[PDB]
Amino acid sequence: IVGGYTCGANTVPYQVSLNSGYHFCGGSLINSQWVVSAAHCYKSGIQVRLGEDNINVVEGNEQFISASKSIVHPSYNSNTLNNDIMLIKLKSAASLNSRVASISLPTSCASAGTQCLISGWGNTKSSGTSYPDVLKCLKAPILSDSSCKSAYPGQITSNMFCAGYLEGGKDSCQGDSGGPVVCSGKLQGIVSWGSGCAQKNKPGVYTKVCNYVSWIKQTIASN
Ligand SMILES: *C(=O)[C@H](CCCNC(=N)N)[C@H](NC(=O)N1CCN(C(=O)NC(C)(C)C)CC1)C(=O)O
Ligand SMILES: [Ca+2]
Repeated sequence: IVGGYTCGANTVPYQVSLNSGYHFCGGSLINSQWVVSAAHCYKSGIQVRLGEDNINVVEGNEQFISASKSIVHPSYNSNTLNNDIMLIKLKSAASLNSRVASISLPTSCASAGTQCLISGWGNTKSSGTSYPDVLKCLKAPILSDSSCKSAYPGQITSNMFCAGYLEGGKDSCQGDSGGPVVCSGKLQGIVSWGSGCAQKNKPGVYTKVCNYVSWIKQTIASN
């Protein structure tokens, strides 16, 4: 997260870190045994880490649970990043409390202008590299689809939305992928892609979760 702030330990209870020997992507806990992340974050041998603040120090509220299965969206295209969403099932159900909680799926799609909270353990610099050990947060508005399309000609599908600032300076970045974009307590997006990070006129592009509620619900009901 570039140009954000330190969240505060366990203040984003649904934020999870996907670990395969190291943190490689974020995710959002949607119920005691399912996590939603980005399809581009797919890899075998995932251990889901919940209750995390400093990902490099065991501080006492963590729950490390291996994934039993991952389900990449059936129409995911890795070249265009269309349908960049994936479900991960935990081997055992997480113990839910104030610090570890699920985030609700949306009942409606959020509109341009809606303020959201984006979080993650990704790079904090737009040029160069610096990884924070504690969770970073960023309050950012969803941008209009026209400004989104104008920013990325021929690349924005109906399953994507831009969020951020055209001025640059504030955005998600490498290491934040798969993480949450929450608006009014509902998971509206997944950190997907962008050109570099926090660059002028290159806002973050997010998977439009509201388009996938039926798929998520049906997939969970049968797996
Ligand atoms: C996500 O972290 C990156 C995009 C963030 C959004 N950018 C922005 N708003 N301007 C994404 N990098 C990324 O997710 N990858 C793939 C998964 N990781 C990994 O360890 N790779 C394996 C092959 C799975 C081992 C981290 C790097 C990006 O740069 O597009
Ligand atoms: Ca920790």
